[PDB]
Amino acid sequence: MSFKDYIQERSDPVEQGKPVIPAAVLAGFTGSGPIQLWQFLLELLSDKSCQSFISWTGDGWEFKLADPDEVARRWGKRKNKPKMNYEKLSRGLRYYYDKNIIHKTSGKRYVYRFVCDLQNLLGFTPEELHAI
DNA sequence: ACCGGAAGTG
DNA sequence: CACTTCCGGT
Repeated sequence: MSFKDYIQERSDPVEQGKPVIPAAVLAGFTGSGPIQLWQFLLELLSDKSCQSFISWTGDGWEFKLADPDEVARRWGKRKNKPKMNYEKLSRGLRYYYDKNIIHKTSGKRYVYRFVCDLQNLLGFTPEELHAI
């Protein structure tokens, strides 16, 4: 059962102004518990009003933190960690490397790649998601 | 910027 | 476990 299948259970599978993949729902789906960093990044990447500071690149699930500081600010906010910065947030991303959640794109600045089979998990292909 | 150990929070 | 905080090194 994908996430796309999961959201059908909601009264509003996609609320008007809200993102397509809220981290809370995704946490509820995965059953992880509190919001995780890789889930928060998807929420922003599925939010049109966040395109400016974070956005998908061309191929697959590669994304770029255009403005790392604004991402780290919203991450601190969501986590109630006032002193959050990219230096610490990115250290959270490096812990995903050996866990195969996210990987660093070698050579590109602030560019990362989801590597946890998002096609199967979300139910959306890269192209289908990147339409919205 | 990016890395990954160490240790602390919860 | 999942970071958060800090660090010397690349």
